[PDB]
Amino acid sequence: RNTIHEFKKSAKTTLIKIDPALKIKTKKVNTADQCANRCTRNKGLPFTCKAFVFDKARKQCLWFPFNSMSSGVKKEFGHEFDLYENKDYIRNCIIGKGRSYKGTVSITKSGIKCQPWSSMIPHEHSFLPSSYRGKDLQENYCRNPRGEEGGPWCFTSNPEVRYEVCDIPQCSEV
Amino acid sequence: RRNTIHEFKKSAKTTLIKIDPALKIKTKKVNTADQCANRCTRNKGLPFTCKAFVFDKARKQCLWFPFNSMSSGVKKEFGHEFDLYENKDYIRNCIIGKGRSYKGTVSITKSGIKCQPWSSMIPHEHSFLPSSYRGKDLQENYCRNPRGEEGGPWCFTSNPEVRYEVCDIPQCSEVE
Repeated sequence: RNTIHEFKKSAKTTLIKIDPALKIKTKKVNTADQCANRCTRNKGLPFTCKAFVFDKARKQCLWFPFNSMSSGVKKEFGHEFDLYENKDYIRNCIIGKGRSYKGTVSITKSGIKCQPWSSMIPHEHSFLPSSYRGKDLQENYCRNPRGEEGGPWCFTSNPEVRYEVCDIPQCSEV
Repeated sequence: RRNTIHEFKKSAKTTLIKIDPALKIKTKKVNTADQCANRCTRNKGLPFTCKAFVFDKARKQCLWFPFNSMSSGVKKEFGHEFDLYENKDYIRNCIIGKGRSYKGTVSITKSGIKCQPWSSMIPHEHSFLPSSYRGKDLQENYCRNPRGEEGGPWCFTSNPEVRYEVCDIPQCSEVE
């Protein structure tokens, strides 16, 4: 029963533990799925498994008690790496205008699937990841790169509808 | 067509009734609740963001919704033939204050110990019966803070040696 799908994947990335206080359980393994379930089930791990980098080359897992947003770590490239962040630890509600939203919702308020940011079709635009470094304009996730009034949005996969806001809840709704 | 049903928090014998006559809904006769789930996760052919769905077992019908139990203008109701499945991307996964209202599904203590089900007395015997904390959602082995104590969500651990331990659930300030 694999669970990688409940992980937000960042291809060719990895985190750096430059603070020796939080650990990093490392282990030899065959597939990334194996890293997934061990993190999801939190088995043999002395902490809350929040993220995991699977080293494609040396074929092993790096179970982390933190993720790319933890105050202390840093993320870098490597074609041989794949980062997986447990979604329970990626905030799923927005605060304010959602400029910091790094969730994975990729459907607009009307239910239309979002167009990938790196794509110019069906809608040509200038919100390239390259122009909005730090904004995580990855995949087709709803984002608010310019932090505008309106909240997270995305260009839609429907040719007739250029963009639409997404239906992401404010954290302050009780 | 992978079964997406596990990415939903299930509340058995529960359905949602919309108090706001304007909330959208879409239904359809299917065969299994797995069908409701896959369609809800893919958001295929639904005119809103699918945040939850109810499977009517008596009619074998999916009721897809753009709201969940925590939405305003909606009410929970008991029902033998209904099961409620809530999409986890819409159940707040951080806590405001002490976490009294936390309804997420984290079931692991901050030390990595799997929680003990609330309705179980093994390994730890306790007086936290769900029935006496209605509205508290003491279901499964989810980390909860029924009495709203400082220190936030906690659970009885399945470690016979550790009676209970708090959970590692981030503040939405932003735990830092």
